[PDB]
Amino acid sequence: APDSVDYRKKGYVTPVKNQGQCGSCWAFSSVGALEGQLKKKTGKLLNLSPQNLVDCVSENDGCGGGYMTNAFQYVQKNRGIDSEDAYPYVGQEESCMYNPTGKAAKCRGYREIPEGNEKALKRAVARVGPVSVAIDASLTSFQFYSKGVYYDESCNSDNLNHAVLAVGYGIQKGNKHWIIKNSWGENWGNKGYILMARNKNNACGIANLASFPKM
Amino acid sequence: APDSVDYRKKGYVTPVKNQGQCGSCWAFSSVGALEGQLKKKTGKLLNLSPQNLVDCVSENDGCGGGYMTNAFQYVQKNRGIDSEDAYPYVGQEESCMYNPTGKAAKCRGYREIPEGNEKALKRAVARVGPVSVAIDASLTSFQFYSKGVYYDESCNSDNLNHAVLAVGYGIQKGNKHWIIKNSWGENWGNKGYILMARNKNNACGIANLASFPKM
Ligand SMILES: *C(=C)CNC(=O)[C@H](CC(C)C)N[C@@H](c1ccc(-c2ccc(S(C)(=O)=O)cc2)cc1)C(F)(F)F
Ligand SMILES: *C(=C)CNC(=O)[C@H](CC(C)C)N[C@@H](c1ccc(-c2ccc(S(C)(=O)=O)cc2)cc1)C(F)(F)F
Ligand SMILES: [Ca+2]
Ligand SMILES: [Cl-]
Ligand SMILES: [Cl-]
Repeated sequence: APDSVDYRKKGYVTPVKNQGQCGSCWAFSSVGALEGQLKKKTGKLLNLSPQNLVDCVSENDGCGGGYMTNAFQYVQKNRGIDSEDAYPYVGQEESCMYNPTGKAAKCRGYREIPEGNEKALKRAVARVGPVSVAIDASLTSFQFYSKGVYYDESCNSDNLNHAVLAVGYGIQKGNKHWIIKNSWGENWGNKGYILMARNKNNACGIANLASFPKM
Repeated sequence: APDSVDYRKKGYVTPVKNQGQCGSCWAFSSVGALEGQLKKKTGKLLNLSPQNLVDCVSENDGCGGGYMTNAFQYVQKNRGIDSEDAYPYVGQEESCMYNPTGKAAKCRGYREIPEGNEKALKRAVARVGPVSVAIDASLTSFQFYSKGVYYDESCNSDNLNHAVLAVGYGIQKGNKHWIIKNSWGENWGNKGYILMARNKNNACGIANLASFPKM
């Protein structure tokens, strides 16, 4: 695979969003990955609806949390997901108001990356586009991350608690990284982004629960 | 729906198992629901493999716990689940060893019972067959149950932690119940079974995360 990949340069990534007070990271991560595959397959970049997933993926717990795999499975079973424009983000779980008329993307399944394999995750990002990942974002250092290749000895590879999107990889000042899009608004981190350490023993559990949707 | 039903009498329930020191209750629960539908579809009762689920259902956590819907989705995506004889129970998680030659049943999706709805669980047990259900099995009273209709007010319907199989319902001396098959061996409770309070405000959360497979 190439030495560096950055899908923001290819126009596969929408602006950084802000989940606000809802534990909907899983929904933003899932929509990011679907947006990337829709740009790859059609040429068009569009914002899809995280609210649609928050209110309608009965396997997840809405603002209480959830997994990206369950979201891809709902879009597949549902035969579609709405655009953000047809089903806006409000930040609170409400009843399911899916509108078929506004469906803007579909899902034919998902693929998972081999557990804990960052070489396999690198190949996937290069071959597919953005991939949904889970990580330990619990440490205070992550929360107050600012710039640089994030790395902290404390990170627990098996306390996965947040969902984000890997949109590329590379190296900065000698340190290999993953380019991660968060859902904490543009004021967090590096304009909403964080470079997390790569090939540093699966730092933060970045390659433990990575998946992407099929289209 | 009839007043009373018991699938044990119709030949739809296999013998009681023992999960051992592995938190695979979800797998036993999932396979029990699949066994019931297989019997109804083919007229044959046989043991399906919970181990195939523990080892292969990547959405769950093996012996660490899981959900039943993930299990039915795996059998759907994989085009099959193996018999017990083709994939025996070992009680520890191991790598996937699914064998297509040993396939004993298929699944075309699942249906979830609406949350907290005992009347809907009741209808499903009557017209579909055994249903997988989740409950709070954390109290000492549940652990030590021997006979009668189990009812306890400190059972927290918001603390679901164990998965079992609703194989019927009825009434015992004016107490309506649910006939439940557990995965704690043939000595726990009443030969492996517990009668749990029915129509008593969703006791133990019996109707909070119930579902069954389509075949
Ligand atoms: C995002 C801001 C919050 N983090 C998560 O949602 C996180 C993401 C993972 C690690 C990719 N997942 C959390 C989580 C919380 C609740 C649930 C959940 C799923 C189903 C049900 S149910 C079947 O009873 O309706 C209840 C709760 C799953 C995942 C985490 F706790 F971190 F695991
Ligand atoms: C049975 C003896 C143990 N109980 C359960 O498995 C229980 C059953 C429900 C209430 C029907 N579910 C537990 C559970 C524990 C862990 C997980 C889980 C799923 C996926 C992952 S992952 C995505 O990181 O691979 C981690 C953990 C699900 C369910 C319970 F905690 F009770 F919810
Ligand atoms: Ca699922
Ligand atoms: Cl590399
Ligand atoms: Cl009744």
